[PDB]
Amino acid sequence: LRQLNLNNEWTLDKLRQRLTKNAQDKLELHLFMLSGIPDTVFDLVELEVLKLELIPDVTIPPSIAQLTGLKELWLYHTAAKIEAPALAFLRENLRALHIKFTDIKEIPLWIYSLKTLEELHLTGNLSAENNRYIVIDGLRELKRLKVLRLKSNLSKLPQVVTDVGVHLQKLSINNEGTKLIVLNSLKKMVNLTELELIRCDLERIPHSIFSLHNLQEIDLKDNNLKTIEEIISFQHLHRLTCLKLWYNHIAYIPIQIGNLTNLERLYLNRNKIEKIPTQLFYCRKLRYLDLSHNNLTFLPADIGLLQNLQNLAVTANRIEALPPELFQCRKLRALHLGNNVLQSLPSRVGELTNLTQIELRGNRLECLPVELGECPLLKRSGLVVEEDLFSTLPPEVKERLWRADKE
Amino acid sequence: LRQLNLNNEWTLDKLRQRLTKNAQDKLELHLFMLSGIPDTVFDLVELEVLKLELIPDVTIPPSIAQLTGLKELWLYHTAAKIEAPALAFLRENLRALHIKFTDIKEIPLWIYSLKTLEELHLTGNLSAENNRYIVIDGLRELKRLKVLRLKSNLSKLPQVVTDVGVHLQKLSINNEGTKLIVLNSLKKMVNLTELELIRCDLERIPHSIFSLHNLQEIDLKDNNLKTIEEIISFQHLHRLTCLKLWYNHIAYIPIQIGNLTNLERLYLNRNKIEKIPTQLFYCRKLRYLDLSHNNLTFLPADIGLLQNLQNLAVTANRIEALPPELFQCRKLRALHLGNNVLQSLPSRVGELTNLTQIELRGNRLECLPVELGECPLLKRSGLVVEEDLFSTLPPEVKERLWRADKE
Repeated sequence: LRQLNLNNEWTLDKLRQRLTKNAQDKLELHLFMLSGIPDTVFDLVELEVLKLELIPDVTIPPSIAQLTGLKELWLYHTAAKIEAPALAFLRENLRALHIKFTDIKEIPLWIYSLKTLEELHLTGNLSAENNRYIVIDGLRELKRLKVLRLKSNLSKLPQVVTDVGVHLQKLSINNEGTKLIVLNSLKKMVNLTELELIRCDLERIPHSIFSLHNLQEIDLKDNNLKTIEEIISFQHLHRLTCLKLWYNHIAYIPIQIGNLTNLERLYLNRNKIEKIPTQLFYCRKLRYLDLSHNNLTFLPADIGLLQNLQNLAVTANRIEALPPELFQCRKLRALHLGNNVLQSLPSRVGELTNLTQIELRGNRLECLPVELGECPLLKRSGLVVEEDLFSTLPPEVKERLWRADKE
Repeated sequence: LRQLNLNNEWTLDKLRQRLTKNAQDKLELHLFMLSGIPDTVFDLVELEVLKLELIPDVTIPPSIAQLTGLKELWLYHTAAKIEAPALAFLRENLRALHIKFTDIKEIPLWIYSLKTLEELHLTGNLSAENNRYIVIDGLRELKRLKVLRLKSNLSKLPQVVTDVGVHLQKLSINNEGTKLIVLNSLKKMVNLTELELIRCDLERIPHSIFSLHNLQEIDLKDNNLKTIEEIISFQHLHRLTCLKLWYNHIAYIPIQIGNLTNLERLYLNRNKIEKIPTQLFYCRKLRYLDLSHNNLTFLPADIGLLQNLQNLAVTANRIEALPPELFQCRKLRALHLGNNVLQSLPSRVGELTNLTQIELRGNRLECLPVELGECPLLKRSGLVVEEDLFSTLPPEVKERLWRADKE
């Protein structure tokens, strides 16, 4: 009766109100704390992302076949039991699938029978007792799976994952405070294009990566390296396009990474950098950099060799002026100089019209120039300049900046 | 009472607004999980695609004669019982019967009296115990079966299909990861115009494809292939005009790919290709060169030889620069060039008058050339480029471009 009441209670009109848009401009429905699943939810064909969160006693009716745009279904803490015609429909229609659970209790069985899906995101503790990678032994039949994010506090790499990966393309590893035992088993699996390692507390980058020549995006965030004698061994790999080593504790970055001109992204913010020598910056074509919250006394000169920048950061450190070497660069769009001690502002940095988003709030500048008055490109919603001296700025400068907040 | 209630819930005026249009611009009526098939549906006189999906145990009444435009009878999972005058109506009238199914009772036992059938796709697994293809042993009775699309997961090509093959022309065998062991059974089949071994896990192209002399449209999608060395034997086929090679694992191409001058729509996309030979441009009839999402480091210049080329799509490659003689082609209709690592577009793109959609979202374009506004047929909607990169155009030039957009 409650399920029948839910259908009449949730009208299509009320549901259309609940539809929002996600990052991909796709229509998402957030079903939050519903005792059942309304058939009116499957009535509305405009849905794309079906977020059903902590919904118990789920029996997904095949009226979902009438829903047209469904490529995402977000199963959070749900014991799902789908019907066979719905199985047939989602085998040809669904394209991504996120699953959150508490061990075997909320892991569903119909997920394996769907063999055409691309994205299979698994959330919840899979490191359960007495079930050491034996539940996921039924993943072998999946040959179309290319994106597989594994965030389940895994202890070891499953051998079944090694068997299945032959047709994989994207893989992400999140351990949230657990030392993974990789044991160099990645030599088998060659097709992999994107690999990520977040907060593994390793300090020792494995060797099986170098046998793979297809990795373009490598994310090693919060790995806390201190002496990277690995970027002399990363010279073996000639596919990595953007290294992501941010929120580490790098004491000094070893110079050899200067030889990879294909590097385009230097994420190194919130670090313990004391001095970083020059030859790091022999690569010219780096766009995004982040160096916030450091102890650097001067930004090294051969960053001046970098001519293809888009973002930097001098946040919360002991740098008082922008060197002429940084003025040899011509592509400073974004920066992060807020809550800092920058004193002198020359005309070279100020004439950079394409300044996209520079943090400057809390900076210890002396006075702000009248060069923030006229042009319709560099303005407040772009550049958040220090508001203590924005008051002493002329009202026409404030006109440009408030124009940013309007235009 | 059931039919009266059914008609009351879904009256002719109710389904009049429900009248929708399909891809073929024929009127369609998606009847889904409805208790019976209504007579108010039949009161229409121009429905061409009767979409009968999951309607359990219903007798089609004589009122179906009102559907004068009914060419395609889409029977999906529907237990359909029908009377003798309408069986005769089927043997003399119906030209297309598009069947999705799961059971040999869902497929009806009165379509083998049907004779005027000219189009049909079967969708649904057919591998069953003691009841294989005795269902469609009336294919021999079906003397006009030219279109036979099979998303039916057949483990082997039926021999009754071969005996039909005197008039069979299109065989889209989407086996969903099952190999079609042709075993030169298509050697007997000397009259085909098309063959599509889609997702059939070949890894080796059979000789039954080459042995013919009437094939025109060959589509080998997702076969995990490595080498295409066998096209020297393709010179026997004098009518091949298209090879859509979608989603394969090809490491490299040989040079003899240039031999097939008869090729028009040569697809080589979603591959691991690192080198395209100059010999490849020996072909002169190439019309649809879709090289989307590839590993091509640069567009070769000799591609200017293709004077019939209309839709050249090279999105998401690693293409650095565009050579000049690339722009010798003027018949280009859809240049999808996005997600590249291109630094700039040469001014010869302003020479393009047929420029309708050029995808520049990405690349490294400092400023758009003004000549992009010169293209008359190009409107602002067709100019797929980032707004920040787009905004460099002059004010009255933007006024003319917006005038073209609103016209």
